[PDB]
Amino acid sequence: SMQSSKRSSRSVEDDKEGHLVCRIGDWLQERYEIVGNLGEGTFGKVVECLDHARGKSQVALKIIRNVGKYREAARLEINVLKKIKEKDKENKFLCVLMSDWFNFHGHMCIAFELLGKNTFEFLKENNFQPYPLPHVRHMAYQLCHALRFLHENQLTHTDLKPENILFVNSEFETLYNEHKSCEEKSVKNTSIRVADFGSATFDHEHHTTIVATRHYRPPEVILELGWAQPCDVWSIGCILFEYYRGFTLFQTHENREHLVMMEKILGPIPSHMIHRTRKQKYFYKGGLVWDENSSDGRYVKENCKPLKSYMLQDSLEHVQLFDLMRRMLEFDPAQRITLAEALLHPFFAGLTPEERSF
Ligand SMILES: O=C(O)c1ccc2cc1OCCOCCNc1ccn3ncc-2c3n1
Ligand code: NA
Ligand code: NA
Repeated sequence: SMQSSKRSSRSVEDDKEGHLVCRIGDWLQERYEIVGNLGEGTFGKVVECLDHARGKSQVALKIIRNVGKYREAARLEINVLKKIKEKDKENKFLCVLMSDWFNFHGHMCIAFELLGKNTFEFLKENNFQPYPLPHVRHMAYQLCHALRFLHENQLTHTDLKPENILFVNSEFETLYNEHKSCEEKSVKNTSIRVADFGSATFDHEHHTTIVATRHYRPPEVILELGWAQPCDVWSIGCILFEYYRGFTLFQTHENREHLVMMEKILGPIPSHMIHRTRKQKYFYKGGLVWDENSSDGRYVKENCKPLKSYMLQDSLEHVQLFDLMRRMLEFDPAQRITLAEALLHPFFAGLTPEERSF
């Protein structure tokens, strides 16, 4: 401790952007001691703290800028994290646990129990070599379990992506791959938690038009047809593909190209979704407008193949993963598999009793 807790907690000022001026060794609430930097953003900063009222246990503390639009968004996030904590008092459903929140001189602060690396960071540090199928299976099972509980409590996350899924502990072992003739990092424990509820929407609330990060965004969002819980199911199917291959299913940044890639990989969009959309400019006599011969057309033709073509092995457990991913990636959100149904899919017969029982 370079600093004393009472003195440090009262010595306070903001910068011109409305960030809290702070550094390692500072205190908040005479309770939280800053020991590391974890992230910065337009919203504020994230620091690692020791919680001196709970045995110096480690927390991630979000410190939101002293700016009204960020303060208000944080207040809405806190109200969602409160409703989740209230419905899962014993944390069986694998959501990040908000341990505390407070207003620090205009800065909204949100504490979470400290976890390991996110699932994107781990993949990146493994040179984008994919997770082995048993790890994909256990992670898929935890995602279905976590989001089924939110969905059955009238909530949709809307922004599921590998960066928002955190390992409880990301320590790995280094195994040598016979087939790759080169070494792979294998996480020792595949237990995960779902983070980032700042976009989560209840059934009765106003639904923003464009939700989810591009790669994880479903066709009903792109076509502006309305969205609900099935939006999260599509995102999970994209995430599973990415854990299994190490690259994104939809490598695009434009709506028309994205819908074309969905057709190349998944088959035709249902005609009723095309009929209903305002985005008629994407279509001609009911078909997507697309030049197969342009530079983008040649890229998509070479790179975007039917989903089953991406299987790495053709044993039944690989067939079962691909069947479940195809059901998560149904175009029509009303026919898309629900997470209550996904938990009964035969893919999950391959779990160990320990993985199944949590
Ligand atoms: O928004 C949430 O719900 C959220 C929940 C938990 C954590 C962070 C969060 O958001 C801030 C992300 O930026 C910091 C990234 N690094 C780390 C590192 C270790 N942990 N352990 C928990 C979190 C964490 N974040
Ligand atoms: Na201070
Ligand atoms: Na909802």
